[PDB]
This record gives sequence, structure tokens and C-alpha cells, in this order.
Amino acid sequence: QNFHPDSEAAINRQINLELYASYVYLSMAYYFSRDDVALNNFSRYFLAQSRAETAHAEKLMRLQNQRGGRIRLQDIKKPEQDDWESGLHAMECALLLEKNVNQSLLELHALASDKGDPHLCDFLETYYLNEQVKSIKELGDHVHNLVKMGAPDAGLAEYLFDTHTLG
Amino acid sequence: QNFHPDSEAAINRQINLELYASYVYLSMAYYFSRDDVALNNFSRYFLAQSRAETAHAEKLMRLQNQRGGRIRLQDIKKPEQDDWESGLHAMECALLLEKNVNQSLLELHALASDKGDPHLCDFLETYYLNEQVKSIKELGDHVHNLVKMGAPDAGLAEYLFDTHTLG
Amino acid sequence: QNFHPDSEAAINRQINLELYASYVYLSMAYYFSRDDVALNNFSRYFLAQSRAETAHAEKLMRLQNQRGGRIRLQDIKKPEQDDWESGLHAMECALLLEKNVNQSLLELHALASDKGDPHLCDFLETYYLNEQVKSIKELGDHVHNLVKMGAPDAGLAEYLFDTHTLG
Amino acid sequence: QNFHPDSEAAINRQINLELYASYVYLSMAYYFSRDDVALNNFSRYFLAQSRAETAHAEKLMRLQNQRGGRIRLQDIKKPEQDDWESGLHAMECALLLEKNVNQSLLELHALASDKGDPHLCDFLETYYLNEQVKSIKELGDHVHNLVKMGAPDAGLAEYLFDTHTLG
Amino acid sequence: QNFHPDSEAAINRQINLELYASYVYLSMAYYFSRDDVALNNFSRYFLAQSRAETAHAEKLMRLQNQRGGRIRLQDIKKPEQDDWESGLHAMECALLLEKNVNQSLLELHALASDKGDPHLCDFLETYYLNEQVKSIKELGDHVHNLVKMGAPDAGLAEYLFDTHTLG
Amino acid sequence: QNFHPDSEAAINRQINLELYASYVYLSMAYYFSRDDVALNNFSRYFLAQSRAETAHAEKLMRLQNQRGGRIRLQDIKKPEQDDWESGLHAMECALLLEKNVNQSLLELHALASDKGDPHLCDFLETYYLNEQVKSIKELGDHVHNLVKMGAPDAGLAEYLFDTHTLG
Amino acid sequence: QNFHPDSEAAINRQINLELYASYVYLSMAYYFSRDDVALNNFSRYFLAQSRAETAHAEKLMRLQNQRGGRIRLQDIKKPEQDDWESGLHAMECALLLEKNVNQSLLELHALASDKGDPHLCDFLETYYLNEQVKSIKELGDHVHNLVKMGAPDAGLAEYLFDTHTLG
Ligand SMILES: [Cl-]
Ligand SMILES: [Cl-]
Ligand SMILES: [Cl-]
Ligand SMILES: [Cl-]
Ligand SMILES: [Cl-]
Ligand SMILES: [Cl-]
Ligand SMILES: [Cl-]
Ligand SMILES: [Cl-]
Ligand SMILES: [Cl-]
Ligand SMILES: [Cl-]
Ligand SMILES: [Cl-]
Ligand SMILES: [Cl-]
Ligand SMILES: [Cl-]
Ligand SMILES: [Cl-]
Ligand SMILES: [Cl-]
Ligand SMILES: [Cl-]
Ligand SMILES: [Cl-]
Ligand SMILES: [Cl-]
Ligand SMILES: [Cl-]
Ligand SMILES: [Cl-]
Ligand SMILES: [Cl-]
Ligand SMILES: [Fe+3]
Ligand SMILES: [Fe+3]
Ligand SMILES: [Fe+3]
Ligand SMILES: [Fe+3]
Ligand SMILES: [Fe+3]
Ligand SMILES: [Fe+3]
Ligand SMILES: [Fe+3]
Ligand SMILES: [Fe+3]
Ligand SMILES: [Fe+3]
Ligand SMILES: [Fe+3]
Ligand SMILES: [Fe+3]
Ligand SMILES: [Fe+3]
Ligand SMILES: [Fe+3]
Ligand SMILES: [Fe+3]
Ligand SMILES: [Mg+2]
Ligand SMILES: [Mg+2]
Ligand SMILES: [Mg+2]
Ligand SMILES: [Mg+2]
Ligand SMILES: [Mg+2]
Ligand SMILES: [Mg+2]
Ligand SMILES: [Mg+2]
Ligand SMILES: [Mg+2]
Ligand SMILES: [Mg+2]
Ligand SMILES: [Mg+2]
Ligand SMILES: [Mg+2]
Ligand SMILES: [Mg+2]
Ligand SMILES: [Mg+2]
Ligand SMILES: [Mg+2]
Ligand SMILES: [Mg+2]
Ligand SMILES: [Mg+2]
Ligand SMILES: [Mg+2]
Ligand SMILES: [Mg+2]
Ligand SMILES: [Mg+2]
Ligand SMILES: [Mg+2]
Ligand SMILES: [Mg+2]
Ligand SMILES: [Mg+2]
Ligand SMILES: [Mg+2]
Ligand SMILES: [Mg+2]
Ligand SMILES: [Mg+2]
Repeated sequence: QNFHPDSEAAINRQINLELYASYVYLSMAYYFSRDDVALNNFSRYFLAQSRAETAHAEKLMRLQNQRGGRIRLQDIKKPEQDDWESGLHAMECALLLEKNVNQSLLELHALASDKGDPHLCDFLETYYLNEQVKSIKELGDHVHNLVKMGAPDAGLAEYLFDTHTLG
Repeated sequence: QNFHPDSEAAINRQINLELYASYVYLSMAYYFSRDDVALNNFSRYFLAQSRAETAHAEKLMRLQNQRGGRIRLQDIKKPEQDDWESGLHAMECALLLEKNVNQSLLELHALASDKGDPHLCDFLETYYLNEQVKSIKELGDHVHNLVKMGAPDAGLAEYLFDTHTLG
Repeated sequence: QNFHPDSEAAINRQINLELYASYVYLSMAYYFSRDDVALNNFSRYFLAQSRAETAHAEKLMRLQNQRGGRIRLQDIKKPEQDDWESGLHAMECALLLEKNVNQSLLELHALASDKGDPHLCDFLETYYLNEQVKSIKELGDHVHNLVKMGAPDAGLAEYLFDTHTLG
Repeated sequence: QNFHPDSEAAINRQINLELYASYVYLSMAYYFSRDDVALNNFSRYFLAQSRAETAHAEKLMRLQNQRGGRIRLQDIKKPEQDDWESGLHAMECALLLEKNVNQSLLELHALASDKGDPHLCDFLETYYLNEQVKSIKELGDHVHNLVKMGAPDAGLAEYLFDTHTLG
Repeated sequence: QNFHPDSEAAINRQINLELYASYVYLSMAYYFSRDDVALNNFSRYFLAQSRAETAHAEKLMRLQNQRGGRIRLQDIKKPEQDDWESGLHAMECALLLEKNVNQSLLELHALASDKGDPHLCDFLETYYLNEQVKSIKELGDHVHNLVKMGAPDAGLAEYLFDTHTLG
Repeated sequence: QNFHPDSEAAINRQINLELYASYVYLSMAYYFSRDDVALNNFSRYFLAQSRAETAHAEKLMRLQNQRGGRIRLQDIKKPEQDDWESGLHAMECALLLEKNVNQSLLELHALASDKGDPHLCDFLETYYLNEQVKSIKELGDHVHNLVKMGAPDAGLAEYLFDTHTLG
Repeated sequence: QNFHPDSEAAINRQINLELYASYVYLSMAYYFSRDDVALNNFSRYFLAQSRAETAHAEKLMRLQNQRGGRIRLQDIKKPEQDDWESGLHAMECALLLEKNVNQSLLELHALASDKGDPHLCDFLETYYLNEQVKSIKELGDHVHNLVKMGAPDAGLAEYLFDTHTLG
């Protein structure tokens, strides 16, 4: 009922994007536990983000079931890098990822609005759009502090941020 | 130390296979919560399996870090089906998946043995090989009961199994 | 005192028979946990019976010591089958076993009576004869329900009995 | 999977040997509660060993089921003696029994290694090989103390050992 | 009802025998607290036996009342010795006493059986015959340990038995 | 049983090496509590490592006893330095020590494998090989952070590491 | 301040002697857990002594740091024997060791007195001299009881001492 085929397909694309985001954060988490990086609170922070993205994907999969759509899964692409370079660079990449996921969600909302699907609009507003705003804000805060502190080249910056903000 | 490049690569392949298994089980979980399947304990059972496979993948990623190897992630391929057909068919597919993952782990163990890597052999024996045996046994039990009960065509079989064994 | 050599020997034969019964039930327990049988409550039920028969044997061994007799152990023969065929067939075999053990106990009681051994008669009446009656009754109940339900050929019967009576 | 027929048969032989060990210890337990031996802590010690051997047998029976093998039970032979002669002699016989069971387990491990069965090797290493080493050590300790104390001919030795080490 | 005069008289004889046994054990208890014996746990052990025999006598007196018989008390004869010689000798005398009391109870049971008095037979089987078997076994155990330890001439034997088995 | 003389000797050499490692860490602990070093959490960290190495030595001494080998102790050589120079240098020396101890353990495992001693192989895999991997990883993490922070010449680096990672 | 170079060197010699004493007691502890000695409370007693000597060494190392001295470690020599012969012989060797350590401490006190170092004198009096007196007294008590009991040749003596004084 009131579930447009374009919306079903767009939900499936968003599911894949959320799973991709989860994979990016998983990669980041295990980069920070390398013996040549060893920033354990950066690691835990990104692991927590990874698990949150899996929950984001699952809520959309539940939505598809609830609305009578058909979940169509696609390959989860590997992240763009295996070496994330530094705490600052990972934070900057996460910030860009969240902005890109946000743009996809806003396009999905525009599609739902065009199709007159208020249930889908409310779902996105309730569980996704403000979560994205908060995440983009948090990551921007972290990027700003790391830059001001002199990361990645100032030897104390990422260590101090790991042990005081993320710990 | 004592970490052969062939082993590093084989660990990365096993990481990908564990993530694939997690994805298969996630797909199965959300198949069973469709409005035309609606077997909620099959759904929860496979969701729990999915989360266990993610843990399997993470332990190998930790092993790579601990040994000084480099994690190299690859695309997580989508599962072979989106429509898993029945509770019995999903159980049979899970059984085959676990046997295939087991064969990969036994090949990894043979490689570790050939390279004289007792730490890697013990890691596989401690966390993987018996887990696989138990999982293959459990799934075989479930397949047998579903077949004997008359699944998928006997209308009460999958429902009764959902509500008594998996619930 | 008042302990006839025929009674000493008959007690030793009964010890062996109780140990045999324990072995039969152990075999049954592990038949029901095969991956092609997988009736876990049948398995637990027969395992509990096995442990009870070991206790039956030990009480007779204690009796021999208390009365000044000499325990003389013999081989414990393997059970008649390794494949118990079905839940119904195992229950029917257990019923026959308990009737046979009961007949042996009643012959032992008749011998004790003939030898004027009231301590031995009371021992059998107190710990064995009513236990056997209760066990034969319980197994007869189980056989009747399984037969009426359509076991072994009705696919739901043994499963439902496992999950509702024995569970 | 990866379960060699020679291994299936060797597991069945080991099951029988563990059940035999349990029977030997049961015989010993009830020897020590004779009115002409009356060493109640020797009795309890060997009864506890008997129950441990039954658990050893059951774990192998479970392994057979888990791996898809077929349990094939054989007669449990009676112990070599019904009169165990003394506390020292029983301890010496138990020590020899455990060494013989250990040799059988090491042959089983060598077979599993030859067949490339790391799951079976790990199973034996995890639950059997160190248990055997500890048991052989404990029994050797007990034999040494009993010999030094003058057992069986020094009238106080077995009594004092019963009441201070085993009690 | 169904209470034969021969049984009434035999119950009265058994009452007297139980009271005699209580007196023997009282004498033994106070022998072991002499300043030239001073085995306080032998003393407590026999005092406990004395009190148990008084209970045995009282239960028969209650039986007489319950059945409508007439209690006819007789002198309680003094024990055969006032000097019980040693811990071993007292244990051996207690063993003989319990065997003699057992023979009297078995004769009483035979009389009750001949008179068709199942209530009296059951009373003896329930409260007397197995108690006697257990007591004869316990005393035989104690005699055996004391003999093997070298009592009464080995200076440490009775002391060690007092402080470890009876204490 | 199955305990090769070469293995007995190699175990004794490993005992000595573990005791040496304990001594190195004890020296390091008391270097960091000098009035001209005064890094109390470096001190506590290395003291904890010292106590862990003593436990490593004791477990091998117990193994020798359990297997019937003869412990043969040798002088514990003093550490290579009394002045450990800096927090970074001590961490780098500890890392090299643990790699050297690891290589000795892997040689011991290879010897045990060659001699067909699965109990010894499992002992090393269970209690030593993964402990070494974890320790080498931890020390590598610490070295990396100290280097990146600018230790030993950056005046705040070792102090901050002491007070945030090791405290 | 007021810390003479002769005192610094003598403290370093005493550190080494305390570590040697700890090693002697460690050797003794593991002698008593051999399968041909098996005196578990002798073993625990000497293990506790070993740990106490390590604490004695550490307190002197702390003293060196507190006073601004330089700890200079030396090899810890192996104990004089690996086979300690008997419980009595080990106790006699421990008694001689403690007397020798006491003489070294009294020489250290005489040196501190000659150098006008009341802090060092008080340190020795507070933590070492009375501890040594108590230890020499305790070991003398143990030697006396073992000798009087007939150790090592009286088969019950060391066993009884293990189970009553040290247990
Ligand atoms: Cl908000
Ligand atoms: Cl921030
Ligand atoms: Cl900086
Ligand atoms: Cl298991
Ligand atoms: Cl099942
Ligand atoms: Cl149906
Ligand atoms: Cl009833
Ligand atoms: Cl029923
Ligand atoms: Cl049916
Ligand atoms: Cl152990
Ligand atoms: Cl012992
Ligand atoms: Cl003796
Ligand atoms: Cl009883
Ligand atoms: Cl006794
Ligand atoms: Cl004596
Ligand atoms: Cl780990
Ligand atoms: Cl770190
Ligand atoms: Cl700085
Ligand atoms: Cl004092
Ligand atoms: Cl003492
Ligand atoms: Cl002696
Ligand atoms: Fe998201
Ligand atoms: Fe996000
Ligand atoms: Fe897995
Ligand atoms: Fe799996
Ligand atoms: Fe029975
Ligand atoms: Fe039965
Ligand atoms: Fe066993
Ligand atoms: Fe055993
Ligand atoms: Fe009585
Ligand atoms: Fe009595
Ligand atoms: Fe170590
Ligand atoms: Fe280490
Ligand atoms: Fe000391
Ligand atoms: Fe000392
Ligand atoms: Mg960190
Ligand atoms: Mg690609
Ligand atoms: Mg709106
Ligand atoms: Mg809203
Ligand atoms: Mg977020
Ligand atoms: Mg349902
Ligand atoms: Mg594809
Ligand atoms: Mg292992
Ligand atoms: Mg699993
Ligand atoms: Mg079931
Ligand atoms: Mg046969
Ligand atoms: Mg029964
Ligand atoms: Mg006893
Ligand atoms: Mg035979
Ligand atoms: Mg054992
Ligand atoms: Mg006394
Ligand atoms: Mg008279
Ligand atoms: Mg009694
Ligand atoms: Mg500090
Ligand atoms: Mg040197
Ligand atoms: Mg191995
Ligand atoms: Mg470590
Ligand atoms: Mg002992
Ligand atoms: Mg030397
Ligand atoms: Mg002391």
C-alpha cells in the first residue's frame, strides 16, 4: 500500500550504502589496532560506528519487510583504503562518508515526498536525518581538534586526543 | 616472526569468507521475517548466526594485527539467493555453507602446518575447528528433524519446528 | 549371618544385569543424539535411566559388602543393537528390558524367601520391586502415546513427544 | 568431513577402553568398603575415578556423533582381579592402567596426525592427554608415599594415608 | 487382632535384650573414660550406641501398646565384664553382641512369619533387620582396622583410631 | 612415558630463560624508580612483567615434575644493562627479549614435534605461544607510541605515556 | 647523604644473597613435588619461603633507590643441589642458609655502624634482623621434630610432619 517501486529500489540501494559504511568503519577500527598505529580509543570509536551502521542497515531491511517490499542485497564493496594514514585522515574520511550517506538519505526523502509516501518520510526523519546531522557534527568537532592540535605530524596530538576525548 | 606471506594472504581470504557467511545469514534472517514467510524463530536463529560470523571475522582480523600481518579487505559478495524458499532449504544451504567454510579452515590449517606455524594451528584449533564441527552437527540435526516432519510441504512442520526447537 | 551362598551368587548375577541395563540405556541415549535422529529429550531421558541403573547396581554391591558376601564382577555385555531404529522402538525395547529385569528380581526374591532371608526380601521390596513397577508403567505409558500418535512413520509424532512429554 | 574410517574405529576402541577403566575403578571402590579392608577414603577416591572415566567415555561418544561417525559398543570386560590385595596394590594397578590408557590415546593421536585430522588431535590434546599426565603423576605420588610409609605390611601406613591424604 | 500370645512374649523378651544391649554399651562408654584408658572418642561412640539401643527398646514397647499386648519387664542383667580390656576387645564384644541380637530378631521374624503376622514382620524389617546389618558391618570395619593397626599392643593404634575414625 | 631426554634438557634450558626474563624485568622495574628517572607506571608495568615470567618458569618446572623429568637449575645471568637509558629503550629491549624467548619456544615446539610429543606441543601452544604473540604485540604498540611522541628526547613524551597508557 | 660507597656495594651484595636464597627455596619447593618425593606441604612451605626472599631482595633494591645508590645486579648462582635428599635434609640446609644470610646481615650492620649510618642500621633492625631470628628459630623447631620423629628413615615421620605441622 502506497509503496512505490522506485522507493523499494531506493531503499535497497540505501541498505547497501549503510552496509558499506559499516565496512569502512570496521576497516578503520582494525587499522588503529595495528602495532604501528596503536591508538586503541580511535579503534574502539570506529568499531562502535561500524556496529551502528549495521543497525542502520537492519532498520531499512525491516522497513522493506514491513512495507511488503523485497530486499535485494548487493555486494558490499571494500573500503577505498586499507591504510588510513593517521587518526586525522580517518576522521576526515569518516566525515566525508557521513556527508555522502546524508546526501543519499536526503535524495531518498525527496523521492518519498514526490511519491506521496509520508510513512517513508517520517521513517527517514525519525531514525536517519538527525542521526546524520549529529554524526557529521561530532566528526567535524573531532577533525577540528585534531587539526588545531597539530595532527598528524605533532607527535603528541593523536595520542592525547585518543586518551582524552575518545577514552 | 614465523609468519609466512602465504599465511598472511590465506588469513585475508578467510576473513572475507567469514564476512560472506555473516552476510548469508543476515539475508536468511530477513527472509524469515517476510509477511509471506513469518517464521520469527528461524529469523532470530539466523540473525544470531550472522552475528557469530562477524565475530569469527573479527578474531582473524585481530590475529593479523597481532602477528604483524596486513589486513587486506575485499568486496563481500552478496548471497547466492534472496528468496531462501523454505525453512528446510535455508537450513540445508547453511549446512553446505558451514561445510565449505570448514574445508577452507582445514586447508588453512594444512598450510599453517606446512609452514611450521604452531601458533596459527593452535588458533584455528582453539577458536574455529570445533566451532565448525558443532555448527555442522547442529544444522544437520535441524535438517533431519525438518525432513522427517515433512517440511516444506507439510503445513505444520516448519511452524512447529519454529515454535518448539528454535523458540 | 543368614546369607546363603546361592543368594550371594544370585546377587552377583543381579549386579551384572543392572550394569547391562545401564549400558543399554547409555547406548540408547547416544543413538538419539545422532545427526540423523536428533531427538534430544529422548536422549536425556535414556541417559537419566542409564545413571539410575548404575545406582541400582551400586546398591546391590553395597548390600554384598554389608552382608559379608564377595562381589564377583563379570563382563558387561554390549546391548543387542547399536541402531535403535526409532523413538518408539527404543521405548519398546526398554519396556521389555525392564520386564526382564523385573522377572530376575522376582526370582531373586523367591530365592531369598526360600532361604529364609527377610533382610534380603525387604531390601528388594524397598528399593527394587516398586521401582520396577513404576518404570514398567511409565514406559508403557510412553509406548502407548507413541503408538497412538502414529510413531515412527507419522513425521510429527516422535518430535512432538520429544518436545512435550520428555521435554 | 575429514573423518577417516580408521579414526572412527579407533575412537570406538578408545570408548571401550574408557568404559573398562571406569569398571576397574568401580571394582576397586567396592573392594575398599569390604568389612576386611574398610578404607573408606580409598573407596571414595576410586569411586570418583570411576565416574571420571565414564565421563571420558561419554565425551568420545559425543565426538563420534558430532563427526558423523557410528558408535559401535563392545562388551566391557571385567577387571583383572576382584581382590585388589591392598591400598598400595590398587594404586599400583591404577597407575599401570592409566599408563596403558595413555599409550592408547597417544597411538590414537598418532593415527589422527597421520590422517591429517587436526580436530581430532586437538580434541585429544584438550581433554585427554594432559588429564592422563596429571592422573599418572597423582597416582605416582600416592604410590611413592604408600611405599615409603611401609604399606601394605606396616599396619599404620594405609590407615594413615586414607585418613590424611585421601580424606 | 492377629497378635499371637507367643509373639507378645517374644516381643517382651526382645525388649529386655535391647535394654541389655543399651547397658553393655553404657558400661563400655564409661570404661573408655577411665583415667587408665582415656579414649574419649571410643567413649562417645559407645555412649551413642547405648542411647540407640534404648530407642530400639522403646519402639518395641510402643509396638506392644499399639497391638494391645501387655509389656512385661524383667531385670536388666549387668554386662559380662566391667573391665573391657582394650578398644579392640570392646569392639569385638560389641560385634558379638550385635550378632546375637540379630539372631534373636531373626528368630522373632520367623515366629511372626509362622503366625501369619505381616505387621510384625514389616515392623522388624523396617526398623531392626537392616539397622543390625549396618551395625554389624560398621563394627566389623572397626575391628578390622584396629587389628591391622596392631591394637591393643601397638601403642599408637587405639589412640590413632580414636582420634581419626571415631573423632 | 613419551618424554625424550632431549626434551627434558630443552625444558630445563627454557626454565632458565624464563627466569632470566624475570630478572631483566625486575632490573627494569627498579631502574624506573630511580630518583633520576622516576616513572612509576613504567616501574609497575615492568614489575608485573617480572612476576609473570616467574610464573612462566614455574609452569615449566611443574611440567618437568608431571612428566617425570628432572629439573636441573643453572645460574640466572644478570641482565645486559643496569642503566636502561630511557622508557623507550627499555621497551625496545623488552620487545627484543620477548622475540628471543619466542624463538626459543618455537624451537622447543619443533623439537617436541620431531619427537612425537603432542602433550608438550599442546602445553606450549596453550600457555606460551599465544602469550608471547600478545606480549610482542603489546610491546610493539608501546614502542610505536613512544617513538611517535618523540621519546626519549621530547621532555613530555615518556611522562605522558607513563601517566596515560601505563597508569 | 651519609651513604658510604662501601655501604652501597654491601647492599648490592646483600641483594644478590637474598635472590640466591629465593632460588634455593624455589628449588626445594619443586623437589618436594617430584613423583618420588610427593610431600606437598613441604613444597608449599618452601615456595612461601622463596617468595619471602624475593620480597627481602626488593626491599633492599628500594633502599638503594631511596638513598640514591646504584643497584648493580649480579648472576644469581644456582643452588648447591638439585636433589635435596629428604624433608629433614632440606630443612637442615635451609637452617644453614638462614644462618649464613644472618651473618651477612650482621656484617652489613657492623659496616653501617662503623660508617655512622643510623638509617641503614634501623632499616636492617626493622626488616631483617628479627625476621632472621624468627626464621632460624622456626627451622630449628622443624629440624628438631623431624630428627626426633626418626626422619628420613622412619617411613611415617616426614609424611606425618607434612600433614600435621606444615599442613
Ligand atoms: Cl539532537
Ligand atoms: Cl572533539
Ligand atoms: Cl606535539
Ligand atoms: Cl564440543
Ligand atoms: Cl534439532
Ligand atoms: Cl502437517
Ligand atoms: Cl508408587
Ligand atoms: Cl506418556
Ligand atoms: Cl504426523
Ligand atoms: Cl596441568
Ligand atoms: Cl600423595
Ligand atoms: Cl606402622
Ligand atoms: Cl543400607
Ligand atoms: Cl573403620
Ligand atoms: Cl604403634
Ligand atoms: Cl588472543
Ligand atoms: Cl600503546
Ligand atoms: Cl615534548
Ligand atoms: Cl618476635
Ligand atoms: Cl615444628
Ligand atoms: Cl615410622
Ligand atoms: Fe548510517
Ligand atoms: Fe553514519
Ligand atoms: Fe565462521
Ligand atoms: Fe559458521
Ligand atoms: Fe534396575
Ligand atoms: Fe530399570
Ligand atoms: Fe580415561
Ligand atoms: Fe584414567
Ligand atoms: Fe538394638
Ligand atoms: Fe545394636
Ligand atoms: Fe615468558
Ligand atoms: Fe615474556
Ligand atoms: Fe632473606
Ligand atoms: Fe631467609
Ligand atoms: Mg593508545
Ligand atoms: Mg572493486
Ligand atoms: Mg513532513
Ligand atoms: Mg516527524
Ligand atoms: Mg552516527
Ligand atoms: Mg512464528
Ligand atoms: Mg556478483
Ligand atoms: Mg591445542
Ligand atoms: Mg556456528
Ligand atoms: Mg529435538
Ligand atoms: Mg557377544
Ligand atoms: Mg526406573
Ligand atoms: Mg577408614
Ligand atoms: Mg574374560
Ligand atoms: Mg584422572
Ligand atoms: Mg583421646
Ligand atoms: Mg548375674
Ligand atoms: Mg546400631
Ligand atoms: Mg610518574
Ligand atoms: Mg657474566
Ligand atoms: Mg598440533
Ligand atoms: Mg607477557
Ligand atoms: Mg603429602
Ligand atoms: Mg657455578
Ligand atoms: Mg623467614
